[PDB]
Amino acid sequence: EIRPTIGQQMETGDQRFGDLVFRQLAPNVWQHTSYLDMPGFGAVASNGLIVRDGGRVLVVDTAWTDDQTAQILNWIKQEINLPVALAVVTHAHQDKMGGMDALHAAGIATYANALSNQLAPQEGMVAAQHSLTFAANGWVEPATAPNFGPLKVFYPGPGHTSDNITVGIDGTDIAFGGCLIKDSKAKSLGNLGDADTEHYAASARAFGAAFPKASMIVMSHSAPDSRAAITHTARMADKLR
Ligand SMILES: Cc1onc(-c2ccccc2)c1C(=O)N[C@H](C(=O)O)[C@@H]1N[C@@H](C(=O)O)C(C)(C)S1
Ligand SMILES: [Zn+2]
Ligand SMILES: [Zn+2]
Repeated sequence: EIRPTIGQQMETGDQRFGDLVFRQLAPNVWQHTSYLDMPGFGAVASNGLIVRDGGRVLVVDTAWTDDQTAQILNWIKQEINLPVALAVVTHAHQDKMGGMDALHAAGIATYANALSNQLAPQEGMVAAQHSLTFAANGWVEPATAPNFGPLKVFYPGPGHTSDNITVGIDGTDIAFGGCLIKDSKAKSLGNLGDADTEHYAASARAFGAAFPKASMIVMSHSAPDSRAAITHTARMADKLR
């Protein structure tokens, strides 16, 4: 088993599949986890989501690489055997967007914040094929998110990056904070190299307010947590200003 240097460990409830780990969170929601082996440091886990919506599946975030992302698609084919309608990626960094080419080879429509698509080439990423735009209060413009089923996309403001977005899963008590939110026991806010240290706290809190009844908070580098992950992230971010 994979014991990452950074990221949650495997526990009861986890399925190893290839180089990845999958965990069912709800009857129709699974967390995908993939690992980047960094030289001299060991594996860094990154999480995203798989959502069944009737006869189709929706994905939030790629794995770190194209091969890992193809493995996600193979797990979905094995375990669910329904087509992937679209994927939403939550900002233009490798943990979230490093597998875009596997999605595109598979014929899956991809969506990202317009700003993530504008940044991606500068980051050595491939842009998603469609751009999401957002209102002044952070809610996605619904015409840019056609047929998203239960995915409710919200741009909370700059934080981990200027383009980070978040996704609520309607019909469940789950919301996904991506790299913006760290868990309730975290000692750090992770990589702040692209962060907006003035606005981070307010953006973390805005994500909480967008999904006020979400009780299970999913994030990129820890196991799903309570709402304390939001409040503790904001308290850590208050110290950056
Ligand atoms: C590693 C890693 O190695 N190379 C890239 C990369 C490639 C192209 C563009 C940008 C980065 C990368 C990456 O994606 N790093 C992310 C980042 O910087 O935010 C990861 N999220 C952090 C967080 O959530 O705090 C983290 C400390 C877990 S690291
Ligand atoms: Zn990032
Ligand atoms: Zn990250």
